[PDB]
Amino acid sequence: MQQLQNVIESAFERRADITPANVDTVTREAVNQVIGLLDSGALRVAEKIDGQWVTHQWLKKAVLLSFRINDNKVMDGAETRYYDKVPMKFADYDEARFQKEGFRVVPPATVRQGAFIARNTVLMPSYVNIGAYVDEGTMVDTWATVGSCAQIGKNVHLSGGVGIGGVLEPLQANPTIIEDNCFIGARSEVVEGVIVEEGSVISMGVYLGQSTRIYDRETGEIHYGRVPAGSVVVSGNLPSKDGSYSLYCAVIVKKVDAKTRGKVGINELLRTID
Amino acid sequence: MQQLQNVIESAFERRADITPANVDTVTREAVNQVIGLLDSGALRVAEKIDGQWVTHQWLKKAVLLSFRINDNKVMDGAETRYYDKVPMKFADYDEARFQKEGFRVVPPATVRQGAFIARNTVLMPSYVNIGAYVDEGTMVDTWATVGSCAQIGKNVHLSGGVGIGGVLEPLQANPTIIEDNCFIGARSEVVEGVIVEEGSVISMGVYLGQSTRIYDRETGEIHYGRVPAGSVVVSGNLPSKDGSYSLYCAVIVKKVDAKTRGKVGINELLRTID
Amino acid sequence: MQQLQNVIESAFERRADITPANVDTVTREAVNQVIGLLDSGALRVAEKIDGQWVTHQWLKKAVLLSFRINDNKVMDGAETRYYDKVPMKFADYDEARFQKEGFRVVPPATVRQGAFIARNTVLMPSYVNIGAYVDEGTMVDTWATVGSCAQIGKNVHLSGGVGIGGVLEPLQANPTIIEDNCFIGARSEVVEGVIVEEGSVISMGVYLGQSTRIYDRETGEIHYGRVPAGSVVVSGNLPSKDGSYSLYCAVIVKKVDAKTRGKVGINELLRTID
Ligand SMILES: CC(C)(COP(=O)(O)OP(=O)(O)OC[C@H]1O[C@@H](n2cnc3c(N)ncnc32)[C@H](O)[C@@H]1OP(=O)(O)O)[C@@H](O)C(=O)NCCC(=O)NCCSC(=O)CCC(=O)O
Ligand SMILES: CC(C)(COP(=O)(O)OP(=O)(O)OC[C@H]1O[C@@H](n2cnc3c(N)ncnc32)[C@H](O)[C@@H]1OP(=O)(O)O)[C@@H](O)C(=O)NCCC(=O)NCCSC(=O)CCC(=O)O
Ligand SMILES: CC(C)(COP(=O)(O)OP(=O)(O)OC[C@H]1O[C@@H](n2cnc3c(N)ncnc32)[C@H](O)[C@@H]1OP(=O)(O)O)[C@@H](O)C(=O)NCCC(=O)NCCSC(=O)CCC(=O)O
Ligand SMILES: O=C(O)CCCCCC(=O)O
Ligand SMILES: O=C(O)CCCCCC(=O)O
Ligand SMILES: O=C(O)CCCCCC(=O)O
Repeated sequence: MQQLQNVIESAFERRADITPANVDTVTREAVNQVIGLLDSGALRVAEKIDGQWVTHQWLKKAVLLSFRINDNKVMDGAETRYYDKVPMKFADYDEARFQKEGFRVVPPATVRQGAFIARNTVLMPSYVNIGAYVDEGTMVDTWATVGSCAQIGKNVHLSGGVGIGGVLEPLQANPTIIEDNCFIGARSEVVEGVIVEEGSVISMGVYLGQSTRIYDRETGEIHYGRVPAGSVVVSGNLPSKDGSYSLYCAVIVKKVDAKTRGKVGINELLRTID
Repeated sequence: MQQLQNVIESAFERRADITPANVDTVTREAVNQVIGLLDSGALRVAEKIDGQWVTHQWLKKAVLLSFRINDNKVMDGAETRYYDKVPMKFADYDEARFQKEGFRVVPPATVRQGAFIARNTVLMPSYVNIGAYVDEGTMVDTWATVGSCAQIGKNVHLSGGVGIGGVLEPLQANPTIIEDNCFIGARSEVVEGVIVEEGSVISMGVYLGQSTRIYDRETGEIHYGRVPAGSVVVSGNLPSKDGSYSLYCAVIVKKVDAKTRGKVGINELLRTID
Repeated sequence: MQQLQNVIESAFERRADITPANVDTVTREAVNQVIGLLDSGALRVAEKIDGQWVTHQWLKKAVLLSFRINDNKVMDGAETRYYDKVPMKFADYDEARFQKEGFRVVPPATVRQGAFIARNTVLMPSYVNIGAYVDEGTMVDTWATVGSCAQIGKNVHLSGGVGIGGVLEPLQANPTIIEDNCFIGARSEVVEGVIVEEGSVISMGVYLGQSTRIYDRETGEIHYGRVPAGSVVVSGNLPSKDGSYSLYCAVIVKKVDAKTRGKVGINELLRTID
């Protein structure tokens, strides 16, 4: 949308000099518009096109700028109080709205405005940061975190204590992406624009960043940055040349199967009743 | 209790066809009764009998059915709002009740109805899911999670970020059980009906599921599914046949002792003052 | 401050016999004063002097005693309720105060009274326990935990799901300390009075306690209890004498550099706008 994209990459340029006071209602209204698009899935930080994921860097820019253009305001907690600049997504909703939007929100699950939550999802108590996208049928288990701009596919299981890297701090080039039908094991972490291809299964306590060797015991091939579709990954270590010690790595132990499928399936009864 | 057990395994059968509208007050009232029993420790998903743990599969069924029989309702958060079908355990309590019930609840700790919290326990901010049982003197540290139906013994220390596997999603046969006097290290995960025998000490960052080899460097014996009473467990790796790489495992490095005891003890001063 | 220090080590002595009812307003008022000092950074559990960190054991004592001298009171959550004895730090604040105090508090971030939060910090939803100190420019990412009495330096990045060991349960001699300009990777844990020297980078899923070997592949030197300033640490394993298995350890793979710096930097735009 040029009418927005234009006013946005304009200000980004002066990012360090804009402030909640010296900013022009022009740029203010836009960033506000661009944020509202993201909040509704109408727009999205990243997308797959021609079998390639592509980042809309300028939408990341709008997210960054929301922080320069808005001011902190006190939020009345019950027993305590908050002071921040990003509104609560679900604060205006009524039952009607929740009813039509079709996902479930378990307290005290929390979502920031500018994040997209699809139909038939379940948010156990967790966190969804600004500009992120969570597709249909997905579950975000307890204490899990969907980082700023992260892309979550359909029917994905993010187990408890799972973290999906953002792009705000530390600043990142690309968002983290989990393709459809992936299962992420408890307390695992996926960061730095790593891509998990669809139908993959990451075990518990597995940590993947750009420096993580993803080793295929079968091929002897070592990957970096992505998990080939349909893989089952678990933690391991590779040894030093002198065999003096070993360092962490992610090992692809096999391709997903019936046995694997029996342990990682989604529970439809937990989903929205039509 | 046949009068309940009967009406329950009846509906479970038609699980996918019951809904918050087409359900008969008969089945509704029961599931509601069976849930209230669990909420009070009067009933419990699993129990030890003749030195064996036994699952009451039909009580798991009632838990599953609570999700088909009830409807989501909006929950008024302070700064935000929720939409879910399982009530907050502590929402009706007054000081009187808390006073007699004898445990401590640190905000923003959250418990679902149908979960049993014993006397003299301490809940740092954490999560206790439906149908779970937490015995006396136990502490659940910050961001820890007690999964649906999990069984937690007396005087147990679940450190920060510790996760205890549930049985809802992914669907499990047996609950996860931690026997009395066990200490679980920070950020560790115990899932898939694995049993931790009493007085055991699991270090930090240890992950145990049914596929996890629990290795005894002493005996050379490898366990699966349970931690022998009085063990001290830490993370390790076992090597491949060709020595080309190594995979994660849980190593039993020793039996608990004075040295160990000095690091994992409970702090009575933190407990309820009589 | 002798006038306080005196009345404090007096009662600590009778710790198990004091109670919220049999305690003298003298000792009550003090502990209350000593707690208020800590809440304001005026006092602090530990400090560096002559290039050595030193614990004020008697201030730890006051923290312990706050638990014997105060009584639990019900806290009104919105949808639920709490029962605890330590007040919410930010419950009395108004915008004016937040404005002058200069940090940001993202809901549902929670801080206990008696904890020091510096200027220009950012608390994503997380936990800061009593008696802890968080210095300037620091960020505490989502679901992170700053344990009781822990010391956090300036410009530190505690990533998501990171845990910093406390001293309450299990009872500890010294607090955990993170020096200035340190970066802690996602889901990592630092406990038992271990010290991380300034400008160090700990990767993801790294767990450090007193029994953790911190191995320097370069020197062959093994550390215990501290991370030498400017180190980059990642998980690994060291092998058994018979090569029968391997056990977890923290490996110092290199000294921090430009490459490293590009991945772990702070985002000023996220900080307080002057
Ligand atoms: C990845 C799987 C599913 C294992 O795959 P499968 O069962 O299909 O395979 P398998 O035949 O058992 O394993 C094949 C090879 O992989 C190895 N292997 C598999 N999983 C392993 C693991 N976790 N650790 C070590 N090795 C593992 C086997 O040893 C074997 O060795 P060889 O091939 O050499 O012989 C499991 O380990 C896993 O990650 N489960 C996830 C559990 C989880 O995180 N649940 C969410 C809980 S959280 C929740 O529900 C609520 C509570 C909470 O919030 O915490
Ligand atoms: C398991 C223990 C207690 C260690 O047992 P001990 O101290 O009795 O034994 P030890 O003599 O030191 O160790 C015996 C053998 O086990 C090995 N060993 C022991 N612990 C190890 C560990 N974590 N990593 C690697 N190896 C370890 C030793 O190297 C040694 O090797 P050899 O036998 O071959 O010579 C410790 O490692 C541990 O797990 N501590 C838990 C800390 C924790 O999680 N605290 C909660 C923080 S959470 C909190 O309080 C609030 C903050 C928050 O919420 O995060
Ligand atoms: C430590 C670093 C920064 C890596 O250091 P560098 O990039 O400078 O070094 P490098 O050249 O890539 O690595 C040098 C040596 O260290 C090894 N190495 C480095 N990092 C490693 C890792 N994580 N695992 C295994 N090995 C690793 C290399 O293999 C290499 O081997 P050789 O030397 O032998 O060749 C990275 O691994 C890391 O920890 N990143 C942190 C990401 C993170 O936690 N972000 C926060 C996400 S949380 C968030 O933002 C919101 C979402 C949420 O809340 O979860
Ligand atoms: O400052 C904020 O409000 C957001 C910080 C997010 C830190 C992790 C991320 O990059 O998502
Ligand atoms: O749908 C819910 O409300 C509960 C899901 C729980 C997921 C983990 C478990 O099996 O405990
Ligand atoms: O009882 C409490 O309120 C605090 C317990 C803290 C447990 C972990 C720590 O030592 O910080």
